[PDB]
Amino acid sequence: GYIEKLVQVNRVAKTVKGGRIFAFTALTVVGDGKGRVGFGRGKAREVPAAIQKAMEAARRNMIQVDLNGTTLQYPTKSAHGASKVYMQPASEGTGIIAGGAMRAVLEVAGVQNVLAKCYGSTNPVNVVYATFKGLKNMQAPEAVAAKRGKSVEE
RNA sequence: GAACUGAAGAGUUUGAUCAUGGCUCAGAUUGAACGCUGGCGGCAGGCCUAACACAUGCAAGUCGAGCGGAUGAAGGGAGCU
Ligand SMILES: [Mg+2]
Ligand SMILES: [Mg+2]
Ligand SMILES: [Mg+2]
Repeated sequence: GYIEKLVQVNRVAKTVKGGRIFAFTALTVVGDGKGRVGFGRGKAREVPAAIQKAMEAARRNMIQVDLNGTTLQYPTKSAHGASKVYMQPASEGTGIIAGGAMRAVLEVAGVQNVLAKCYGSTNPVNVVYATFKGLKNMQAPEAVAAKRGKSVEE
């Protein structure tokens, strides 16, 4: 998949004798818009190098997400650290009602109707972890049918 | 056949980081007031304060087919003119 979103770019510093060394960190998300999505972090002493490292890292470790035709299966509630995330499917006319990192993640993954919200700390990287944790543990029918036959469970 | 369908975050504590936590901002509303500016129309609204004191007009009268009385037309005439 090839859809690049630059979620965040930040400048960090470390102290040595002489003064400070500055570094640049980038967090990006990659996906095809039809089920696969991954995220990557990259640090360098230059912004382009950090962004390229983040893109290369995100292009690895992609995951497959089960979705109901550009729409979620059921409401989801997922947490990582101090960040908490609520999601729930919406109708066709809706867009993406989400803020910041969540919007990039959901748009990249390929869902178009998400009506989402976040509570707790709104650190973008932790929000991205929480959003992938919610999206990855999404079952969808014919997999919850491990118990018994299908069309009777629903 | 309908009577609903719906939820965004950002800045700021550090050399840098995560968390906690307060402050501030982006929206929608007023019986509003003030500053600058000002063409027209339709529909509404207009003492939120002193239940403070009030000049002057008007805002509750009608019935003569309930009853006496006094006001007494036009006319028919009568006299004198
Ligand atoms: Mg907080
Ligand atoms: Mg500083
Ligand atoms: Mg009054």
